[PDB]
Amino acid sequence: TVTEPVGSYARAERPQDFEGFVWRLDNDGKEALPRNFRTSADALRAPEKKFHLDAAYVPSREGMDALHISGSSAFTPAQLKNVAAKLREKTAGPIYDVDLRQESHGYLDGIPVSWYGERDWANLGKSQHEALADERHRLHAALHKTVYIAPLGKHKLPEGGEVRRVQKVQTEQEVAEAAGMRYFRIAATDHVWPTPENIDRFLAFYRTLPQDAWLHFHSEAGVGRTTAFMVMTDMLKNPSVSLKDILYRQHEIGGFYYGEFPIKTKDKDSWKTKYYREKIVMIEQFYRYVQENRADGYQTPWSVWLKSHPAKA
Amino acid sequence: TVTEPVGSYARAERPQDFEGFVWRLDNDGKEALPRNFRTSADALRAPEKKFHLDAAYVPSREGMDALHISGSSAFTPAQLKNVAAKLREKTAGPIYDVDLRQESHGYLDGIPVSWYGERDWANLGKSQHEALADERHRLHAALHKTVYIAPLGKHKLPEGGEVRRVQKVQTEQEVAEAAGMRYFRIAATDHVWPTPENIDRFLAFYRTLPQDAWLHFHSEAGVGRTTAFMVMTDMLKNPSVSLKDILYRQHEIGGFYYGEFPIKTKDKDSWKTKYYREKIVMIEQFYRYVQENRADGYQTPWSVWLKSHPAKA
Ligand SMILES: O=P(O)(O)O[C@@H]1[C@H](O)[C@H](O)[C@@H](OP(=O)(O)O)[C@H](OP(=O)(O)O)[C@H]1O
Ligand SMILES: O=P(O)(O)O[C@@H]1[C@H](O)[C@H](O)[C@@H](OP(=O)(O)O)[C@H](OP(=O)(O)O)[C@H]1O
Ligand SMILES: [Cl-]
Repeated sequence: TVTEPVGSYARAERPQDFEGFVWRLDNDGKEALPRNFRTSADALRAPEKKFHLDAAYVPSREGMDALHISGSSAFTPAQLKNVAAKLREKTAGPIYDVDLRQESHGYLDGIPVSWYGERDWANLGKSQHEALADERHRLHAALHKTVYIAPLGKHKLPEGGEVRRVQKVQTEQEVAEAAGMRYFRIAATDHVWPTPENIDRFLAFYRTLPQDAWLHFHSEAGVGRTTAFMVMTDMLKNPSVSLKDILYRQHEIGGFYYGEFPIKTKDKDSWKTKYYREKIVMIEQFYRYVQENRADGYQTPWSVWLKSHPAKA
Repeated sequence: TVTEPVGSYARAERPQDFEGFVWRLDNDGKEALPRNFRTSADALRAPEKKFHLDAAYVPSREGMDALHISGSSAFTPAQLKNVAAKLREKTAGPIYDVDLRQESHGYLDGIPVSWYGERDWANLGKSQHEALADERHRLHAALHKTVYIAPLGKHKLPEGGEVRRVQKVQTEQEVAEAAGMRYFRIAATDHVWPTPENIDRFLAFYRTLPQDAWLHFHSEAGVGRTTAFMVMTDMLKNPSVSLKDILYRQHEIGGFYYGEFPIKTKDKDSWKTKYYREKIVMIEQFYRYVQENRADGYQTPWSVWLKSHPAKA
């Protein structure tokens, strides 16, 4: 009777309506660091107004000093070494660049770009294998070819930018390993809740980690996907902390807020409304997964548990 | 000794530096007519101040009534039908759409676009054969594909525009024949003086026209290349008219002035300067070709004559 369960709404959208049409500039490389850079060691600041939170609530910091995670937006290669260098002061563990982007991206002549389709959905519906093969094929195709690279402006369309003939092409994995970071890819679709596949892959990965591993999450802006995986990591590693505290603290170090709040979008942005609501419900559902399955050591994965414990809108 | 004779400066430029990167919007289709629409039967207007001409000068109209030519910018299909209907009111002869554009262009869902490279030079150096081959391959490749079409804005780079999955592809040949016009293509490079190859093709074409043929020339903006062939036609068919009159009258009906004038360029447009100067010289040289070959019936092709009678800087 149910075509798309809650948590899988994006499956109803049609990928053929969002195919990539331009190399989008992911970071202009002007600053020393990527945007929205934050670490779990950072001091808590006031909530953003739009979330209508209790400014005076002080969330527990239980486990934060030990969390060892960070988040950021996309970066140039120089910016990533600066990140790696900053993080290397805080740990002697391996540092992972955890790349949460389903969209095909890489570096053309050291410039960080992505193949941008409407809503950033150019790889919508593809398996991780298919997404990455596309990415590799496209990047290789750009070498010694003329390309147009532009930032998005008015109404999410190209505005200015530049044209060049590319002399070097790199994957983010190459750039990460050049900055001394290990690399882990989770192909998560922009704007929406990560898929069961996304999270099963993340959970098995998390399970292989040495104790002193530091996880640096990033996506395009370092907001939606980055925060979702920061929050999930926090819940997994610190299961005795309350839902509310996890969400308050991940927001107040510079993340998105993943609890209820009054959503009011502009008209041309109202397609986002139900995707926000979906993420809120799924955040609660993941919390529940952790509480019920951590005891036995996660004998049953998220994808399976969720099919027998469907979320409700 | 001499690497590139006058008339062939553009041959020294390197094609690989101007390769196409975007589907440019050739006309937004808001007006009923293309821009710079004019006919050889129009009233003369005041010259443009930037050319510092004698506004009191009354050029001879000898032969203009019989000249039967027109010019305009690029157009949508509906705009072309409007052009064809207006011209049909002036003549009962065959009406020609003379397409002077070297750049690859056509129509996607009826939208006039072109494959734009910097300086509009994406087909620089190609034979007319190779250029049309590029055009056919690109137009066809766009069918059922997602494309980005954009007007150029600041600094000749894409600004805004639209994204669509293309359901229909046509050549300008198709669009012209659909509007009741005969089609003739001369692949002339934007900004520069037409090659001897271009001019030879046009002269052989001119020599096969019925007496009542009406030539509608057009290029991207209907200024540079369009005026050059309107002027050439005026000289071939009205050989007894003075260089000065021709140039004055072709400007005063709405064309470019192809005589000497104080060139005032911007900085980012100083690359233009020598190409303007080249054209003024080659215009005079063509006139000389007309005068010296009007008598033996144009036995001698422009390209061979020009090689023995090279023009000087
Ligand atoms: O790429 P990430 O790190 O997942 O972050 C998202 C990304 O920057 C999107 O482009 C953005 O959409 P908009 O440009 O439409 O804001 C979205 O904001 P929103 O969904 O909160 O608007 C972010 O959450
Ligand atoms: O396509 P056509 O009819 O040959 O007309 C030319 C075309 O519009 C060029 O883009 C334009 O250069 P700009 O974009 O630099 O103006 C040039 O003007 P200019 O060479 O007089 O500047 C025109 O002559
Ligand atoms: Cl199971």
